[PDB]
Amino acid sequence: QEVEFDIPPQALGSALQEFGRQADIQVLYRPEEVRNKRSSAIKGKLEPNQAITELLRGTGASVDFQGNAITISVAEAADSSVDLGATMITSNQLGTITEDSGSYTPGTIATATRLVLTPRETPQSITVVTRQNMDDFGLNNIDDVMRHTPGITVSAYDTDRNNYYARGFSINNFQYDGIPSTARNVGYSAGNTLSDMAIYDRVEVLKGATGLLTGAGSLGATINLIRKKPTHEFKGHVELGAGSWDNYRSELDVSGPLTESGNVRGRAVAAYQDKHSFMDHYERKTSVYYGILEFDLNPDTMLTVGADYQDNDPKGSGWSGSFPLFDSQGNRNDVSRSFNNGAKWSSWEQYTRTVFANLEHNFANGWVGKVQLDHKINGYHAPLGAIMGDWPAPDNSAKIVAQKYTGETKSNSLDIYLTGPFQFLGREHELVVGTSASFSHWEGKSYWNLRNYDNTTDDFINWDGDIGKPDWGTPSQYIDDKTRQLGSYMTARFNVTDDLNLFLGGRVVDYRVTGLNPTIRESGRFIPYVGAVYDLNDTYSVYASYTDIFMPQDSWYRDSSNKLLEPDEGQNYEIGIKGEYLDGRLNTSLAYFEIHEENRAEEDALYNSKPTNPAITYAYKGIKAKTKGYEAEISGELAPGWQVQAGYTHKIIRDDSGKKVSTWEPQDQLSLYTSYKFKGALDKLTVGGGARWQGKSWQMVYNNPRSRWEKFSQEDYWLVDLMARYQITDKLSASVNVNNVFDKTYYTNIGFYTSASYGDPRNLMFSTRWDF
Ligand SMILES: CCCCCCCCOCCOCCOCCOCCOCCO
Ligand SMILES: CCCCCCCCOCCOCCOCCOCCOCCO
Repeated sequence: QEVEFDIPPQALGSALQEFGRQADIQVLYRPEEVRNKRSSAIKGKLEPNQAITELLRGTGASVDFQGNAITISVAEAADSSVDLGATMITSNQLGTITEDSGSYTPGTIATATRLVLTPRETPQSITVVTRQNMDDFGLNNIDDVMRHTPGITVSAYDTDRNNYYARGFSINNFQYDGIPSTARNVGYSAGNTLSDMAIYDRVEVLKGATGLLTGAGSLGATINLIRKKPTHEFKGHVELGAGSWDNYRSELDVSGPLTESGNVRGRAVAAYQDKHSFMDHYERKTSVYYGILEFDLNPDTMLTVGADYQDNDPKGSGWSGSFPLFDSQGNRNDVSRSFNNGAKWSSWEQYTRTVFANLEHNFANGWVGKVQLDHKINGYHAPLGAIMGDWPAPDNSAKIVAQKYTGETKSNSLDIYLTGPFQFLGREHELVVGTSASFSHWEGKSYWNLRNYDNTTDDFINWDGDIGKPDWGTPSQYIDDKTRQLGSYMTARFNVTDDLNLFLGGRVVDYRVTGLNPTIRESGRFIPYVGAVYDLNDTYSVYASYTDIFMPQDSWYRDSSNKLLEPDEGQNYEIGIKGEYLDGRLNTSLAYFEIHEENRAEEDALYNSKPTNPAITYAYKGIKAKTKGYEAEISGELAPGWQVQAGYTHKIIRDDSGKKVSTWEPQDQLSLYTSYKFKGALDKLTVGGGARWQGKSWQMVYNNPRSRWEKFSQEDYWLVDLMARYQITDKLSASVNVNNVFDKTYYTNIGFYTSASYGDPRNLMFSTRWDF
């Protein structure tokens, strides 16, 4: 619809930039094509397609509308073959917003290198869950999203923490608007598993080995959450949802200009959810607030300030799994899916809040620079009590474990980087040079010396949670950790021929963790980055990349000699093909990949059998593991009304013993989520559904009473999802989501501290949504 423009004539670059800004649209263009040109003045209330063609009046340029992107070109009569990946400067550094695109596929993406590239142009496996996907399938938090992310497998530690694997690894890398958080363990990372989606445009997952922009981190993948932003036109909605197990949700989201001119814009979102659950006596209130304001200091310098807040507050949290595998005498337990071994009062409450500011400046080169300041808090308040151990015993009694952990981490970050194009051998390339600093400080109390507590319960079979709460006594531990990461990085993207793009870059890292443990230093470690992308057709590209990453070990991972293991390292080797269709409206990928880990922390069993250095009591051993696997995906428009996202991933990871490892992640998985928007008589109705399939998965757990190892198997199963929406009104729609249609019962955890969690049973969600 119509928009208030005011773009004075200037360097074509500047105007395209200024237009992008004023229209809330991504504007892509070629540096060399707009260099010795200027725009015609646009002024007043207009529609963007009118506005842009008017701005380009006399420049010899054509416009290509693509969703929330417009890509600007200046055709020649000459042309001798097309440079599909030509260096393109871009108006929004985070990428193309997906909100409103109507699509399940992303537009452009800055996750891999900090350069704005399309999935076809990025030589790494990159999956994105778009704003519409989140809406259509009711994905209200990061857990929901990960469960619909192809190639991810979500598993339960306990009712209030999940594990996300990719490619053989627990994912432990989270970003916001491209800034890494600190997640060395559950100290620094309270709430990461639980972020509400009310404040996000999309989530982007870069599978592989992501050292280049994460710095120090886990192998497997990075998860990158992109915040919602303000708009120059007014808009918002209010949403109310009601689902199984007294699950209630409400949401308000407002955005728009805040001054007659347009130079200060804001966006505000509040979301409140309160849900009981299929698990007995578990409940959880979650509260979220967010505000961002933009200010234009001048047409080419913008300042952004913002804050967000989320509180996750449960009753009946478990500590490990939902129930124990074996009873006292060694038999497997059969329990209702409702069973929950948390105490009534037991709670693993987790909170997060951020204050952040940035400054973005267009330089005249079409170079642009950016300074991000972040202050992040991750806090936890955790009085846990859960039935634990080989129980029941024969007379139906059991025993509780109770411990209390409270704490906060405070983090501060500075990220500064510069991005721009440049001529080299008569061709146009681009570069990102950046540097970053973070300091975080974890601070906690632990309680475990309980005073005069009777931790037996007289009834396993009807466990209700209804046990007393212990006197926590005085703190048993003070935690005081300081981590400090400093990084510098540079990537260059050369356009070597009309169809070869070479990527060369690296990050140099310095990592100090200081505290109550022996200091852990790592200094001037080089993380390399090499990538190539060869065009074959208008449609398909091949690509390879060698990417790297390391995480210095936790301080208790020491060895025979009580020396800290070297940093857990991994390279990912990838070759693949990517295809692109309907002018970027649909993408496909088929990738082959291999990760080589080294210094993987493993037990050291022969030492452990009988420790012989009084120094260390439980040594480890830094071994080598490999992932070998392949992956296929598709996202976007199959036909006009029809969207999909779907993937297939095969994996096996083995360590030096030769044995398989991560054997709880299935070797094979498939995802397919789709919706269809009818046309004509039924054009107000979208229908969708999805299906999630995986193969055999198992664990070795030790049955302690019978003194033997047992394999535990989850046989391959399907989960099926269904979805309907109706736009009753220009401004009001209603929606139904049914999940786990065939009420499959399966396990989300078998083996974690000898326990088991169940997957969600069939559940529905009804919601309405009201757009002002
Ligand atoms: C150090 C703290 C930083 C605070 C940052 C939080 C900012 C919160 O901003 C709240 C403002 O939100 C703006 C919502 O936009 C809607 C305004 O619409 C104008 C009303 O429309 C009437 C006529 O158009
Ligand atoms: C063990 C659980 C089994 C549950 C199975 C349920 C299967 C039936 O699902 C379909 C439900 O259809 C109900 C129709 O309701 C229509 C949605 O209306 C939304 C209300 O809009 C609000 C207006 O302000």
